[PDB]
Amino acid sequence: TVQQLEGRWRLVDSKGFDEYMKELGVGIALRKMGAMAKPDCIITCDGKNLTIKTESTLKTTQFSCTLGEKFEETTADGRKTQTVCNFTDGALVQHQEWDGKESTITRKLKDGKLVVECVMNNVTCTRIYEKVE
Repeated sequence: TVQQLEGRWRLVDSKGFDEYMKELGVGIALRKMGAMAKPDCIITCDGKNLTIKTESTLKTTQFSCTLGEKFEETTADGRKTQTVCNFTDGALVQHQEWDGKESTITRKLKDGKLVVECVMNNVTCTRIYEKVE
């Protein structure tokens, strides 16, 4: 089930991500950092607490997301979000709530790559991450 999404997952593609970091609320130096750093997303499960480490070549953030429940996330930029995390047989939706504003992060398995299709409301990013094993 969720162990199809586990491992070190290394960033290659990020189409839509300039427009999505603009619509989130990300400053221009943080937008340059997030695009140039090239993140490795490391997923590993205890049961409901799913450990997600973002290793980028510039900044870093690590969190255990409670699967079928909300938690307080702190973003790599600075914003803090009330985040409900749900796996629907293939797709992990991380639903990020702050100040009446949602960001929806759909991490799903396509051809042995973790394809992260995010949407704020209208504005999207499609990020392709490859398995390091």
